[PDB]
This record gives sequence, C-alpha cells and structure tokens, in this order.
Amino acid sequence: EYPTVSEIPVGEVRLYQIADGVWSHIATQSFDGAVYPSNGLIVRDGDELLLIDTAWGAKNTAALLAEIEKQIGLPVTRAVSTHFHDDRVGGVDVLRAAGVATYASPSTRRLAEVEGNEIPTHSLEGLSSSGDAVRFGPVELFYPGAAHSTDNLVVYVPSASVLYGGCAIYELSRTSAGNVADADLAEWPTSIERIQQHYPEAQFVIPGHGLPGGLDLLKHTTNVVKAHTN
Ligand SMILES: [Cl-]
Ligand SMILES: [O-]
Ligand SMILES: [Zn+2]
Ligand SMILES: [Zn+2]
Ligand SMILES: [Zn+2]
Repeated sequence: EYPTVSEIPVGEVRLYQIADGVWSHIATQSFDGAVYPSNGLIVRDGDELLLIDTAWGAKNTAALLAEIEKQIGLPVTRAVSTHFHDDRVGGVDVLRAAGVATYASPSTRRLAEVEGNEIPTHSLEGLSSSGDAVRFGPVELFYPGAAHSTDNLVVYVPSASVLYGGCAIYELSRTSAGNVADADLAEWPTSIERIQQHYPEAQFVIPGHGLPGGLDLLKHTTNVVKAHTN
C-alpha cells in the first residue's frame, strides 16, 4: 500500500492519500550510489491545492505536477518548502514557471541563497522563534526550533490530524542518523518535544523519508539523535 522505491521508477512520482483531502507525494533520487525515497505533502484548500515541499529536483517536480494534474485535477496555487535543502527547494523554479506561488521563511530563503540553492519567492513571517506557529490556509506551520536544520518547519493539518515532520522526523526503519551536517544535534530533542507538546492529538505522522506512522516516530527520532550524539 504505501509506495516504496520498488513501485517508483527514478524520475517518477506516486501520490498516496493519508486522509480526506490530504496526500503525500513520493519520489526517489539516487544519492552517493544508493536510491532513497522522499516524501512531500499535498493538502486540498477549497478548490485548489497547497503543496508542501518539492519532489527533490526539477525533473521530479515537473512529474509531480503532471501526476497531480492527472489524478486530482485541482490546481496547485501555493507551495511551502520546509527547509533550505535541495530535496525541499529543488524544483522551486519549475513550480514558479508553472504559476505556483512558492513560500518559505526568511530563514530558509537566507540559507538557500547562501547554499546557492533555489529560493522560494514569498516569505513566511512569524516563524523565527522556536515555538512559533502561523496558519497557512488548511494547515498550521510550526517552527519547533533547530533540529535536522536550523530552519526546519513542520506542518499540521488540523482537519485530518496529520503531522508532516519533514526531515526533522525519521521513519522507524532508519536506525542511525542520516546526514546531520547542518543539524543542531544539541537542540534536536528539545525541538521534537515542542512538536510533541503542540500536537499531542496527531494521529498520522509523516517522516521526510519513508513510512508514515504515529507519534511514536518522535520518540524514535529522539532515540536515534541521542545515540548519534553519543
Ligand atoms: Cl536527506
Ligand atoms: O534534506
Ligand atoms: Zn535536509
Ligand atoms: Zn506571488
Ligand atoms: Zn531530507
């Protein structure tokens, strides 16, 4: 049922419905020899769609839109990148070209530019302090504090109790820390706890990569982060 790299050819994207009016988009990308899956979110906003994160690359993102256009038939009007890394903003130029309004916090935009990555056009204000939350259409955007990256945001769909953690949250199968180069290992557990305190009602938790689960993914990530820290 949940698509894996198996049911997904490199360059293609698969959509998966998590709840009413909420889907995850799944793509793949080779990386240092191996192939990894990657999740993004899609949330119905009236008669249009809010996209959370790119499909990790221009080709992948063009396929994501095509796969959305021919499967939901609702237009993607806005998109939010949860952090400055390539797997989240890579494809933003494609989204922009297609008329999608791309958004990110000033922190993410700043880091993206410094990194030489694509830069979402619009700015999400009011997410600069750990614990900050702001509404964006059908979802709530939350800055839990530095974790996988200093700018990582998490997304909650109050109507469906869906929490999209992006790369700040690991799937159960991920037993060791991934790339923590731009991570704040010291603050990661505390940021996870703010996510826990703010969304204890979440029923579905989507990791940036891999299989969705419940709130237990938070403690799992904490376990993995602590083990790596030591
Ligand atoms: Cl990654
Ligand atoms: O990432
Ligand atoms: Zn990242
Ligand atoms: Zn605009
Ligand atoms: Zn990632």
